[PDB]
Amino acid sequence: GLFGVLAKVAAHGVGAIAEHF
Repeated sequence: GLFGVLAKVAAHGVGAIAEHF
């Protein structure tokens, strides 16, 4: 069930987060 929802987060980068710093 969540096996497909968790992976989505693992495929995400650090674009907006980088701008936060």
